[PDB]
Amino acid sequence: FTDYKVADITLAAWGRRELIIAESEMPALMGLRRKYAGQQPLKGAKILGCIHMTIQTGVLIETLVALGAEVRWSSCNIFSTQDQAAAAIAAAGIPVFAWKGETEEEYEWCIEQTILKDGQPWDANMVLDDGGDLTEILHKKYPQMLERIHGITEETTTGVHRLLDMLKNGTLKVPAINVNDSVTKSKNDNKYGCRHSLNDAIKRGTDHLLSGKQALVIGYGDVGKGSSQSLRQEGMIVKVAEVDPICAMQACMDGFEVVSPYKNGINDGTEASIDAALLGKIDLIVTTTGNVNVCDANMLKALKKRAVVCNIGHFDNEIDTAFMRKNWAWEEVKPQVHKIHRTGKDGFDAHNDDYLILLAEGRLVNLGNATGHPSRIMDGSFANQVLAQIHLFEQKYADLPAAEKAKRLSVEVLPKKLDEEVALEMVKGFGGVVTQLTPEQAEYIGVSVEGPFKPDTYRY
Amino acid sequence: FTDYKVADITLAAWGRRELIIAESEMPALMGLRRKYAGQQPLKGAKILGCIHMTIQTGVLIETLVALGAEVRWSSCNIFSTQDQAAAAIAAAGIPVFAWKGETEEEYEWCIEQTILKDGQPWDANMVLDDGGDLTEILHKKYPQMLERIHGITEETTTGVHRLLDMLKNGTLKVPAINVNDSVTKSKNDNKYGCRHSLNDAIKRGTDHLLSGKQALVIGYGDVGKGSSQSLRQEGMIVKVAEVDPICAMQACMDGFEVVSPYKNGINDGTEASIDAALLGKIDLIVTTTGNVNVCDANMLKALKKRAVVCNIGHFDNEIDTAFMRKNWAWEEVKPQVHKIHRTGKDGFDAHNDDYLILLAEGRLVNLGNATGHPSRIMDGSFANQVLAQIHLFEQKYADLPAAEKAKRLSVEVLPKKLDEEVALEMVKGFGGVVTQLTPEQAEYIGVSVEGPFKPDTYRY
Amino acid sequence: FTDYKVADITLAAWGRRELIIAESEMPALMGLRRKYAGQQPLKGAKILGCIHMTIQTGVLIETLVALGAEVRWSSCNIFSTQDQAAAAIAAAGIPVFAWKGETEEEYEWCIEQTILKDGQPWDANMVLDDGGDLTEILHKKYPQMLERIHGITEETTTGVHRLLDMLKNGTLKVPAINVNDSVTKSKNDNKYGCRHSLNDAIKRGTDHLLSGKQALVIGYGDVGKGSSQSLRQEGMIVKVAEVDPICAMQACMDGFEVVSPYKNGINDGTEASIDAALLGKIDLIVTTTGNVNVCDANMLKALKKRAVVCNIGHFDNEIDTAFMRKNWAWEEVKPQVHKIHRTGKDGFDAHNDDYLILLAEGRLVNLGNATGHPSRIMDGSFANQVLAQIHLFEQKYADLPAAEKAKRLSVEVLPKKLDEEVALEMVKGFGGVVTQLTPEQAEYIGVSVEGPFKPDTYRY
Amino acid sequence: FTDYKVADITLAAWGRRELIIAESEMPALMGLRRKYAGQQPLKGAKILGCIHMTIQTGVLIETLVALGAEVRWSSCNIFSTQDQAAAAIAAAGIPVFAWKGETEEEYEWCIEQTILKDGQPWDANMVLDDGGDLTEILHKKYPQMLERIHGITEETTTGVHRLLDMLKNGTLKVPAINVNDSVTKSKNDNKYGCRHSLNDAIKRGTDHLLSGKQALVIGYGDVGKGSSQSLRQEGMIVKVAEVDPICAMQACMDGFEVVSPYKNGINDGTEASIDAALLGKIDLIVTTTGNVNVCDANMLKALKKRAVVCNIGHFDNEIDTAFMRKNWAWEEVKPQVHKIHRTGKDGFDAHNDDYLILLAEGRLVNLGNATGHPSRIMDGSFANQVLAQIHLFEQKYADLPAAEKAKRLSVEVLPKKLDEEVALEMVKGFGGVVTQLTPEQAEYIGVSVEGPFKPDTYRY
Ligand SMILES: NC(=O)c1ccc[n+]([C@@H]2O[C@H](COP(=O)([O-])OP(=O)(O)OC[C@H]3O[C@@H](n4cnc5c(N)ncnc54)[C@H](O)[C@@H]3O)[C@@H](O)[C@H]2O)c1
Ligand SMILES: NC(=O)c1ccc[n+]([C@@H]2O[C@H](COP(=O)([O-])OP(=O)(O)OC[C@H]3O[C@@H](n4cnc5c(N)ncnc54)[C@H](O)[C@@H]3O)[C@@H](O)[C@H]2O)c1
Ligand SMILES: NC(=O)c1ccc[n+]([C@@H]2O[C@H](COP(=O)([O-])OP(=O)(O)OC[C@H]3O[C@@H](n4cnc5c(N)ncnc54)[C@H](O)[C@@H]3O)[C@@H](O)[C@H]2O)c1
Ligand SMILES: NC(=O)c1ccc[n+]([C@@H]2O[C@H](COP(=O)([O-])OP(=O)(O)OC[C@H]3O[C@@H](n4cnc5c(N)ncnc54)[C@H](O)[C@@H]3O)[C@@H](O)[C@H]2O)c1
Ligand SMILES: Nc1ncnc2c1ncn2[C@@H]1O[C@H](CO)[C@@H](O)[C@H]1O
Ligand SMILES: [K+]
Ligand SMILES: [K+]
Ligand SMILES: [K+]
Ligand SMILES: [K+]
Repeated sequence: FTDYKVADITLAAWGRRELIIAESEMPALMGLRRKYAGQQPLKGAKILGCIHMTIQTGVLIETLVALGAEVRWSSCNIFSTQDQAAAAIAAAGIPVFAWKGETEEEYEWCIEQTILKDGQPWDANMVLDDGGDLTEILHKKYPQMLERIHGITEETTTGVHRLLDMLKNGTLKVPAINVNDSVTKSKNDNKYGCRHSLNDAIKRGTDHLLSGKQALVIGYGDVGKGSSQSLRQEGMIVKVAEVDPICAMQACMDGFEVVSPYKNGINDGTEASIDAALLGKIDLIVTTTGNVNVCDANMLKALKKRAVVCNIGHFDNEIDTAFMRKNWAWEEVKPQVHKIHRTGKDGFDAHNDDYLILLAEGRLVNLGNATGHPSRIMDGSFANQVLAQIHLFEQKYADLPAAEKAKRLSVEVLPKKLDEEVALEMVKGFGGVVTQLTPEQAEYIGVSVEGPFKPDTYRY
Repeated sequence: FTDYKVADITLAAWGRRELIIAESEMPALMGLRRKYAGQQPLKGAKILGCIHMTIQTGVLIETLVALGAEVRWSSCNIFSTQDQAAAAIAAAGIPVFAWKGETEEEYEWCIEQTILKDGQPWDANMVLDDGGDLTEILHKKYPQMLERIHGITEETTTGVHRLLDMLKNGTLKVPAINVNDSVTKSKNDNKYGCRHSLNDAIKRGTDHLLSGKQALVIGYGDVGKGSSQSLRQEGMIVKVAEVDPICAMQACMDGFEVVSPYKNGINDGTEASIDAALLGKIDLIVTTTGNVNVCDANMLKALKKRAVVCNIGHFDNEIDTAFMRKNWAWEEVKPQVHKIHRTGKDGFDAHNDDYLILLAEGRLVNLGNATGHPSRIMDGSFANQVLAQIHLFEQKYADLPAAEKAKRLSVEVLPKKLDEEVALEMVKGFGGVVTQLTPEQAEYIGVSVEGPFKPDTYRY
Repeated sequence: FTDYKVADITLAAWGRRELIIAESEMPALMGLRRKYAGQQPLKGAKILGCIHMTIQTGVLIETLVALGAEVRWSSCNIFSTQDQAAAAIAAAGIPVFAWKGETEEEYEWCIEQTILKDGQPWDANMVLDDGGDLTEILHKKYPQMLERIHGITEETTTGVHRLLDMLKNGTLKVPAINVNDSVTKSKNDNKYGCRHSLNDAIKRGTDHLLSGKQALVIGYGDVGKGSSQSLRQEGMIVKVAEVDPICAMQACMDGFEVVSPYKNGINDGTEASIDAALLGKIDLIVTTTGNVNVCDANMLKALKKRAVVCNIGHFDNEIDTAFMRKNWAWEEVKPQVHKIHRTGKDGFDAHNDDYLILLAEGRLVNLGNATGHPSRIMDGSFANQVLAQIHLFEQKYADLPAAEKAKRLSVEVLPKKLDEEVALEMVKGFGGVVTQLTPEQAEYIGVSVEGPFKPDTYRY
Repeated sequence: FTDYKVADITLAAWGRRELIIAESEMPALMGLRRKYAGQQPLKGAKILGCIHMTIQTGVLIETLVALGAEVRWSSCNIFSTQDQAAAAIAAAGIPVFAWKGETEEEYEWCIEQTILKDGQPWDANMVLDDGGDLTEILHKKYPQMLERIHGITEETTTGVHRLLDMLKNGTLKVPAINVNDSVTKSKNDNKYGCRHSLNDAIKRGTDHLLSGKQALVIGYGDVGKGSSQSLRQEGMIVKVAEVDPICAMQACMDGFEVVSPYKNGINDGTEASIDAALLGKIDLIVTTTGNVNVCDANMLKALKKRAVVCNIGHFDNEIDTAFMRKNWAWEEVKPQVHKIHRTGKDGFDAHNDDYLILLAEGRLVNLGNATGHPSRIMDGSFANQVLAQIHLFEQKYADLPAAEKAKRLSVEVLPKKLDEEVALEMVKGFGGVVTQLTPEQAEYIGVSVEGPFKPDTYRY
């Protein structure tokens, strides 16, 4: 077996030890493996996967394989691979093209190695994506391959936005499931995973005390809520920026001061518009938005000396790293930790006081400087991914006639009953005990004893 | 002016001082007062109101009056009235029938004084309700009055369930707005209001240290989330019960142990099914469900000696108080605090060790033993109520032809843009500054610079 | 029985109900009652007591009486009495001169009624004091009575400072025990009691949401630590001022921003020295210092409109209330809540926006606007008070010859073994289980299996 | 230069980058460097140092060198060295014998390389020690070298106990400073350092979600307080064991359940004495005691399957690792992470469910699996170490006559004024501003405007 590319195949035994521990932390996902093993619901499935090649993704891959799938795998970020996970999957005879510290060229080459087998399009029929890079490449460069693909299961908020844009423009060629918007994904992974992994990544990259220090979190969606808690629980003094007044109201009620980097919130492109007093007091800035240039050049110029800058949103463009690359000298501390010298770019003084510390070159910090979300949280996301793969593979959209395709070409979420069954396995993994409604109580609140327990309008 | 009934009209000046303070804590609601004063959008409105007669409800009433409405008011709970608020509203010439410590008979007589003026149905044309008692009485006993009513605005989760039941059975006679499911209501009032007011009510009723003690919260919806935080932030060791595995998963991730009062979560009706060891360690139980008999007789028999029992869901039936009234002696400590002697009901021993403390006789504890939610939280709920009253009054359903009525007979929520505008006034009240998107950024995430910023599917 | 003065003797049954509940919350103090009942160690003791006449003080009084003492009692603050507690003690035939809302003249008259019986010095032989007012009056006005007094047991940090000043000046006439510096007092009452009771008092006085709002706590000793936590756990954004850099370092490490009301911390008596930007953002200021004028006139002029001002240190002088009384109009909201109108003092405009809210006229806010510390916390302080009364009464200093007096004239703390026995009863009251050292382990760390477990230098 | 032994000298540039960052996080220590550089107070000092060879210890070493000292250095733990810190110090021409993952034999050889230069006792005259191993070796094996040594500065609680034992037995040969009991050490490092570094080490070793899981912390001294907070802030359900009822009372008031591993707290030596139900629910145990066998064989047999076991007290003996090595198979996951298979010791099944995870082989987990405490915390400890080295070196005990020695042979702490000056530089490093007392205020509380601000009896 040679159909792979990883950093070091000799890490496979370490990877396999970690996979065995992870299996014990992922009861929803291992429950699906155990339930659906007999039935082989993914027999015949040929899955192109593009998602962070971590130990958790390993347990997802081997679940899909155990249910009958074949896969070809790549990471959706240049720094998110755990090399021992990539090695364990390669050593199991699974095609994977992933290492930590890819270049942009190696990243694209790795996605192309999943799409192509022996130099020709693989007989793919399913797509599992995180952030939409693989989905975009298939639509733009391999439209013939999409004729035989039954669906896309999309992990993250940014990738779902890209799918919905394609659906509105009539360019989406196969149906998708929005896995992000299961409650056991969005209100589990996006929030609690960032609570666990943001402070973890800053401590591994810098070993900085956080207690006592001033943080600014840009955004207060699911990731900004979990990020703000990651920092506040360590004793940081956390300020929150938002454009959405409903998310800002939650931040105030959660005990955060809501501030804007710009005077009166107005970003009119000038240095004069920067709240220099506020940014001059900030020791850490974290972007959580999925948006573009929310930590801009003028903010970076105004930050306190030796402030840490990082991004936990899907793509680097949240921070104006291109400005920093043009203007300022980069001194590498160790991989995924750079001192950015604001003195200029004509080399640097090792003793200069005027620098920022950038983590993961502005790429997803939790995965770049630590290991991303823990197994027990990713259990929820990846149980949903498996149920979504089963649903779209069983629906066989590619085999429908043209007029039947038209009725099914949609971006859909999984039913609440499945979201509840995932949650129940998660709860039992903590040793939680869920109460069973009496018939009197089920009748009183108007639900089945078996659920679903809430209307689809319920926000949790 | 004599068209009122309150405890003590001489409390009116104290009530008016508190209303003036509350106005300064309710910028969304006082913003609507200022915006809509010129236009008099509620000129001709005749509103039957049934909601806790607090200082916050006072500011809501005088906002509706300032926009042109006439009202007739009662409380929706026997113990929720603040007698100084009732007095200040009566002293202003507004018809209100409310006092703290009504009997069930006085509670019904107070609703009937709103419905009847000078012994004849009032010419009502709008309904503002909290929990659905007024709505039920109009549908069952005054169907002719609903012919002239343009709509119902319903405050709370339990009242919305009752409206939806009426809509499914085709017994609902007028359209309604679900005010509960604005984000600036459900994920503000229901959660953060209970965070503020639950520990406040237990302290006023008992003056018990909570730190170090064991609590069981039954439910982890919006109210159980806020209630569990109210107790945990004071240092209680909080356990959470749930029937909904998604809410139970959130409890686990929020750092609570999830337990059932029943062995393996199965209530078989018998004493054998009670987890006696768990209930024997609990010092406080709080029901938050909107359901029936979630703290049942067998649980009450098993609780630790001198445990506190209370309910913060809409109706008393959450706790089996009827069992306690049939079997056990009630020793009143002071109003809304009773020792329930488990020795029997043939008088009591003042020195008996074997009792429970019941707050507010099992009625809403935050309103019964304290003052409910604070003005700055109720600002959001009541800004929504005013917007909902304007919308249904302007729509004039009662004046539509039969065939036009059929298209409008619905239970609806307010548009997200209004929810956003309420939240923005709340944020500015904290001194928060919301960032304005650049045109580049608005285009990047596919929203207007003005909002709405989220899809209607977004759960916050 | 007529040898008392209280607000309303008809509250005695309510007071007695609360005392019976408090006994169940005070196991250390009720354990002493049970242990020492046979021995009557305080037979012959005649105790002048001056400490807040709360339900908790009631349980202390009746413990001293049960161990054989007679007492004459007054409160050490004009607003700290709970009238039902004072009534229950009077109705038990115990001399008490206390009500909530005394004037300064009534406060002094009440202490004088304890000192004098039937117009002549009582045959006092022991003193229990909180803050040193009674101790000062005996030294200055009744030196003959001190000839027959065996000791003083002093509750609080401010009173201990006054005793040590008298000891250094050679004016202290009888030995004292510093009850404040038991760990089961200072690191229990001073810290955790203020955590419980500060947010309790602000919510009863104002019903203000605290979440989201800016607080400034002046001080970070035991009371400032508990106060800062009281506010931070509700979601306040808390800033801390300190003069002691070691306490300030703890505040930084506990996740607070450390600020000064004065530019660069320099209080040079000018308006120019005030950090107007900082004070203009503060919604609540709490003084915790035991010092003088730490919230001064220039700070009060600079505070944000409608800010709440309160003191939880022993005496009112922490806030410059005398400035406010000279310059500004006081509008009473309700007892112990005043709007202070910064427009001037020639009456007030009920609708003026430019006011501060002062709680308890600047007197101890927890006791003034709520009920002070909870029974289960005061258990520790008052178990120490009883052990200190036993120790100094048994030592019989008044009966020593002049030369034996000289060797015993000291301010001492209770032994660590007694502090540990109090703590153990407190722990068992939570249902805590303390591990017993093996002989091997006791030998390894160099302690007895029975304790004491720490050297006297240990800070906990 | 060859007078060193490290893992990899090529890590020196990475070490030096991290030392330059650490200097910016250690203002008290770099303030002393700047203040005392002119004076060279340690000119002629020859310091044997034995303390964890981290980046923080690097900044301490180069401060001592900058003040004029020569040093010979080793780590006080086999797994605590950061090999880049060791390399940077060796590359600077400083003798250091340290690497991560020493054997017990290499650990002793490294201490011996400090004591011996070119095969003969070095002309040492000062000792800096953490835990007392170096101190014991000098007293037992190199008594002649102690004739020329002026003093010992001891970092940690366990080492101070060993010094005091030597002083009581009259075997201590040179005076010592207890650096541990500065407030800016004991109530900074021991508590907040463990808050930072315990959850950091468990995450790096296991990547386990902690939220939702059950922890037992054995001990609630400074380390158990910080450890319990490390776990609780991540959402663990934390139970605390203690032998000291005062520390147990603080645990209860801090909102922890206090439990014993043994029924009624009595370890009878037998399996029957184990609370099997409690230990069967624990997912993580952390020892923090400085004591022996506080997580014993019977507890290890009773723990829940797949529980994590770790120690953050000075020495491995807290956990019965000798029992585990005799009975059970050790499967190495990666360095400092072992699965301990409770099936027996005759090899292991890679898929066995019945194991415990042991971190750092039961040695200090924060240093063994992460990087120990952060620079900004160790700033305080190591500013004290430098002040202590200056004081004992200037006192020149070895040069005193026999009779002068007898008056100085003591274990002392640093003066409070120095503890204050360290804390003030720490506070200014957070951007904190300490208020200056007015003369009025200084007189009122009886202190100098310059401090000290507290009596030596004050516990903070
Ligand atoms: N690193 C991880 O492990 C991880 C986990 C899940 C999601 N993600 C990614 O994180 C991003 C956020 O995901 P989410 O689920 O929180 O999305 P979301 O839509 O819930 O939250 C994004 C928030 O950013 C706010 N925002 C937008 N522009 C802003 C601006 N200029 N200033 C301030 N706030 C602004 C929005 O109003 C919104 O509330 C996405 O790119 C998503 O794919 C990463
Ligand atoms: N006191 C107040 O001020 C206040 C404020 C808002 C709402 N309410 C009332 O509180 C109640 C709850 O409102 P909500 O918004 O939280 O509703 P919700 O539907 O969000 O939450 C109720 C929760 O109870 C759970 N539950 C139902 N039966 C249960 C059982 N037997 N055991 C355990 N859990 C069970 C459900 O699964 C659900 O998650 C309603 O009656 C509502 O009208 C009171
Ligand atoms: N209300 C209550 O129930 C209660 C409880 C216990 C104690 N007390 C009283 O509270 C006060 C404080 O007691 P404590 O035990 O916390 O004393 P403490 O000595 O532990 O703390 C007082 C703190 O105030 C600081 N301080 C002094 N002047 C200051 C200034 N100008 N600005 C900022 N900080 C300043 C000191 O440095 C010190 O750390 C005393 O008067 C005590 O008697 C009241
Ligand atoms: N890992 C680190 O970075 C670090 C930092 C500082 C100190 N330390 C070490 O940690 C240890 C503890 O230091 P400390 O400052 O907390 O000491 P401490 O004396 O403050 O606390 C130890 C606690 O253990 C308790 N205890 C003793 N035997 C027990 C038993 N059988 N069960 C339960 N509790 C028991 C004691 O009552 C005491 O309160 C020492 O060995 C010290 O040298 C480690
Ligand atoms: N202070 C208050 N004033 C009026 N209504 C309140 C108050 N506190 C809570 N409520 C309302 O009580 C309703 C339940 O009957 C909740 O939906 C909440 O909106
Ligand atoms: K991970
Ligand atoms: K209220
Ligand atoms: K009290
Ligand atoms: K470190």
